[PDB]
Amino acid sequence: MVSIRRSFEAYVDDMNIITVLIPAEQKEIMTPPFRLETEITDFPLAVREEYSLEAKYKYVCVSDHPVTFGKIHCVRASSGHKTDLQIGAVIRTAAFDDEFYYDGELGAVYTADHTVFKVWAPAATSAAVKLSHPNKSGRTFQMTRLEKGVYAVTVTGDLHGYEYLFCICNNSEWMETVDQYAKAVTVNGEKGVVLRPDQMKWTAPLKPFSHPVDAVIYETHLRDFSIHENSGMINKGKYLALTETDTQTANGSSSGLAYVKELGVTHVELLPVNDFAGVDEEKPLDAYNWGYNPLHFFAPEGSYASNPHDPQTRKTELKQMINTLHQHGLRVILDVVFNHVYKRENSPFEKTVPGYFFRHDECGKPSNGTGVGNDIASERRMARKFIADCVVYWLEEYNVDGFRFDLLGILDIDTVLYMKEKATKAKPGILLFGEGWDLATPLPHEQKAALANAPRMPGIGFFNDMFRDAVKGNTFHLKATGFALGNGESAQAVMHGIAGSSGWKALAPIVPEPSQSINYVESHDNHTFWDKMSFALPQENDSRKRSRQRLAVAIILLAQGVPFIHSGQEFFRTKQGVENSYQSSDSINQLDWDRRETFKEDVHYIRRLISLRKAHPAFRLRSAADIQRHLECLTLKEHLIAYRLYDLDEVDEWKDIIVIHHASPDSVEWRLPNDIPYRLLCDPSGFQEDPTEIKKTVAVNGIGTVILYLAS
Ligand SMILES: OC[C@H]1O[C@@H]2O[C@H]3[C@H](O)[C@@H](O)[C@@H](O[C@H]4[C@H](O)[C@@H](O)[C@@H](O[C@H]5[C@H](O)[C@@H](O)[C@@H](O[C@H]6[C@H](O)[C@@H](O)[C@@H](O[C@H]7[C@H](O)[C@@H](O)[C@@H](O[C@H]1[C@H](O)[C@H]2O)O[C@@H]7CO)O[C@@H]6CO)O[C@@H]5CO)O[C@@H]4CO)O[C@@H]3CO
Ligand SMILES: [Ca+2]
Repeated sequence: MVSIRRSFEAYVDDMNIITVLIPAEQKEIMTPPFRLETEITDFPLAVREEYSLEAKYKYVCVSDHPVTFGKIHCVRASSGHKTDLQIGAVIRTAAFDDEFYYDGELGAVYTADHTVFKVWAPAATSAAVKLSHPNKSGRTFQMTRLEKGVYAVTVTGDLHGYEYLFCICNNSEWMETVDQYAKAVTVNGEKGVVLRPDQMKWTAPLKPFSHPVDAVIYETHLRDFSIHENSGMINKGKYLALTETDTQTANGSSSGLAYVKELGVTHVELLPVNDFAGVDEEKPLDAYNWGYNPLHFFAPEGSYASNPHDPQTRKTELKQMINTLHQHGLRVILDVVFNHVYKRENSPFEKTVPGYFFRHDECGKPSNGTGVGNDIASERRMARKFIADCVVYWLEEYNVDGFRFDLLGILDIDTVLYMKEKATKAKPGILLFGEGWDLATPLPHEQKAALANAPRMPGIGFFNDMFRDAVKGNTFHLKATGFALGNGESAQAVMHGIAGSSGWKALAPIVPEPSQSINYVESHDNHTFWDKMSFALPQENDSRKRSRQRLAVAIILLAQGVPFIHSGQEFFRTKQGVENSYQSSDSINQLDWDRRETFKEDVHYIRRLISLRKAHPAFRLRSAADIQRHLECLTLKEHLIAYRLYDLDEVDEWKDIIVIHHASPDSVEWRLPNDIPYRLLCDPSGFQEDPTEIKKTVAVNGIGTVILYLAS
């Protein structure tokens, strides 16, 4: 780790304060008065304070005129020595932000005639764009500094297909980096690429989605979803797999697009499709990764494309996949990672404006609330601009229908509300939700976009961890059990979740409205419900485990709120006991289409539960007030919960609906709240083809759900 030889050090830690560090053994030589020099500049520096450090003597100096960025500055000691004025913590100040905030567009602005290149590098002193092209002439042009610390250069000619990089000079060190706003990149994202608009046409217009509680989210990874040999899809592990119609397994069961459509899901949530690190796009089968290692936020991941070498190909295919899903009435949700980047030190952010895009602790070191190395400082104005810019771009360029914010809690509320405004204006009805876990990131608690602040973020949903653990059992204790696994201690919390988690008697609200409660019992994180239950219930047979998992599904799917289903959950997806499969092999992560065949009947139960929810608005009340007015608990025991939806005049096709969840293998009788004859729609055996009529009482045999309804 070599470096530029310097007499001593000097940094701009604030708009008008320069910190001078002098090596210990030079303390009596390199001494005050110090002066700031530049072009015509040469002013005095007042010493506000001075004190010794481990191996240096420090001076906190003050300048009369605020430092002017973009020009190389020199600080001179009385001894005559000099050093270049480097960048300090000044970059993270509100004053710096307000002085250089730029509201225009950044990146490569293409025209067949010419391309304008723009990059925000306020603390830099020089910048250039580096152009290269497969077997063609490479050229590097100096860029000019305009207002708001923006560097630009216009290159005449058609730059389509041209690769580009930015060279940014900070603290006299030039760094090469990919444009933060790169909309196309080379294999493995080594360089950005300029491409003319692909003229993609969206031919499947969708009306704005009605309301969150009307959705059914299906979480899937593009590789997992079709990589299995028996998947029935040609483009295994690629964007195009989901475009294949009427595919089926070897035995003839539905698979792929046809399958997802058949299940009745409304939104397909995809794990990260922006370019990420972790899979060598040159040898994709050699490694696996969920994709939570952000490299380029504005470009698609290359391992999911048929050809990662051709810049345009991945864009074409992701857009086709999305358009096709839309043709078949399916919407798309993008998992986005604006809480951190892969390898902060070599990131486009850090190489362009050192120390600006990442939060630091009170000691000046990069914070690590995300737990993976760095926290993007969303509150910095150009960061907020970036996240908002990115969200609107994926909506406009890729026509998606919503976003799942990975570690939403790391983002600040103002940024979230700022992007929400722009996002909903660009696409009414889109879903916006995420994991608002409270994390140790340097932000006042009321500013975190966490669950605890849900009241200030209307229109934003949160994964309901309370409802999740209430049903399944604590996810951080293998043996911990939930209601569905037989623990009566969580029955009340479960009832609360069934009511939308917007307040239940002595229980404080989890979220203000049900549209903000993302209800689920499984996701890509942690053990699958099946493996979790398997650890907590070591002595239970497969048949009973299956009834319990189907039971958890009924609870979630018949609960007020927004149902969320992990891909494969419908058929007891197992990961061989692996808790965190972020980099595990395909044998571990693949969607097992063989298992989907084996348990096609169970899958069918989930399908009927979804159809039930869709056919009856009683399960989809839009407000905590309506719920308070149509939902009531009739029984709450350790293994038995019964609730009913009433006064469904012009709400539901049915007059009254009773749902009973039983979490024990024994048999029991349950008295209805009246003597009117009801229809037995479902029981532990599953939905009944021709609903028989029962009266006053009903048998609840074993683990499962019994549904009764009264037509009007
Ligand atoms: O950080 C190490 C941690 O990493 C992995 O867990 C991830 C997880 O995959 C993410 O989903 C997310 O989790 C969220 C939860 O979803 C959310 O509910 C909440 O979690 C709270 C729990 O609900 C609550 O019960 C309690 O958890 C206790 C827990 O019962 C204790 O057992 C103990 O947990 C320790 C784990 O046993 C240990 O493995 C490790 O955790 C790993 C985890 O295994 C891995 O899958 O360390 C923890 C130490 O805390 O203590 C906790 C807390 O007292 O409280 C939590 C806190 O809200 O929030 C989390 C995120 O904070 O993120 C985790 C973290 O990476
Ligand atoms: Ca990649």
